[PDB]
Amino acid sequence: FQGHMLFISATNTNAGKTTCARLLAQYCNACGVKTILLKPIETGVNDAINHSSDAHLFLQDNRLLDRSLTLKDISFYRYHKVSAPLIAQQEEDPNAPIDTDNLTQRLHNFTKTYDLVIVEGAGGLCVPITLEENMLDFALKLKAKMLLISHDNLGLINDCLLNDFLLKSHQLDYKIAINLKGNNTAFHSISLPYIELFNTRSNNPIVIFQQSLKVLMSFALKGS
Amino acid sequence: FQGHMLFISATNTNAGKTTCARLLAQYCNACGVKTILLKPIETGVNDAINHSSDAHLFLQDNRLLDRSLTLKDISFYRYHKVSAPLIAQQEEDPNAPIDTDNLTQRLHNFTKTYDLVIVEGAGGLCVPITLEENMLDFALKLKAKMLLISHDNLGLINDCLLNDFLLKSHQLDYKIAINLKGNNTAFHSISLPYIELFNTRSNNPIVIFQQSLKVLMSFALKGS
Ligand SMILES: [Mg+2]
Ligand SMILES: [Mg+2]
Ligand SMILES: [Mg+2]
Ligand SMILES: [Mg+2]
Repeated sequence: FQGHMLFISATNTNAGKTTCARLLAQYCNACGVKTILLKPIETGVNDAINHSSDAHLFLQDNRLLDRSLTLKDISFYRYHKVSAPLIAQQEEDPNAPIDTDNLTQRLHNFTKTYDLVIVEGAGGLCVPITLEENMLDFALKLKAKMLLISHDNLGLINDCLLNDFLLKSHQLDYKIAINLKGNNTAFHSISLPYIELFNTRSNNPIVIFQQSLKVLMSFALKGS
Repeated sequence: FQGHMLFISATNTNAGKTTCARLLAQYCNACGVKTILLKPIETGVNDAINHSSDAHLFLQDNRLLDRSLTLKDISFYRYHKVSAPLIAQQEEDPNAPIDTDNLTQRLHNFTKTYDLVIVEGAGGLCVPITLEENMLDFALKLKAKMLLISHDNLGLINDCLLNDFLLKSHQLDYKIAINLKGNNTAFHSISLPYIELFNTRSNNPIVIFQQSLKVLMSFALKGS
């Protein structure tokens, strides 16, 4: 087949999508699985002044595989506003609704040249892109598998389960992975006991990202 | 009929359930709608040393209607652990799984003496109480209407919509209300534009709690 595609969403902005995506792509590349990082939509940016956005960090990693890549090759809709993409678009670019059909074509083109195409969303699954589509809808259009990154703070149980409920209600392969900090041992006392119980009782377990690079690469590449 | 019952859940712990519940009960009581505040399950407490838990604050308000109330009349399962109730129960009281049938009876008894019985949950909708039941399941057993309090920070759109999706998928009347801080005008710039759009497109709109005391009292009391 052409390259596999993995969408990365999260419980929350700042949960760890970009960090975990970069660590996963680094691992995949080190294993000989040629992997590109894309950020098709990004808010809260000012490219004239700042070169540390998600798409910039992705570009730096990606140029280890293709020196010719530029920011516009890997990120397509970029806004100054810190808001959902739909709202930034309506305010900053009212004449140009985000075209997810076009994005689906651009992203799928990278499956020609890469074994794995990692696509970071913005915000969370329900975050609106257009009047009709949210980030989950975009992932469904892409026919990507899904990796949902969770925070490791109090309340992760609820956040993970709300996303589990939404994901299991739609027709896509997914995994939920906790982005665990190593100074955080409260996790192991407070939340982990329930993650363990849940995993005995669920066919799709919640994993810890940092323990799961091999299984997540396997997940991303499996099947058609 | 006997008194109505309103369950109060949230996007997150610390979202505002207790503050908003107390403000709603105060408003209801001031309007002649006799209203009790209950906290059947509470974690993170130490009643030997601290008298500022949710059940304590509820008790103070409630004693304006019944001097005879004590903490044990309004809160039934209390744990030291900061965790989901299921986990606190397994650790601190392994022989006594939380009995939601018993809680349903105790809570419904207050519908004899009150026009409105407000029941604050713990944690979020998906937070586990027993191996089989979460907070939403408990609310469904209670046949309560639901008020879900949202935080007013970045990411509220996603959190509200994840809860909307879960709630609209089950057979209960609900409202989602944002607990807005008055020093927060970023809300109006960043999130409100989407709340407005959503509300044009949804039969069940997301409201701002502070604007909505009358409509929420109406909601709580309507119908059977
Ligand atoms: Mg971010
Ligand atoms: Mg990011
Ligand atoms: Mg609290
Ligand atoms: Mg509370």
